[PDB]
Amino acid sequence: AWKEKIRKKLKNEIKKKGRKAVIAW
Repeated sequence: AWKEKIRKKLKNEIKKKGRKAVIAW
């Protein structure tokens, strides 16, 4: 999916890391 459209980290960390664009900034 996408971390479930985003949410498999749990939150997906909220999204990744938050998109990891929130880490990938």
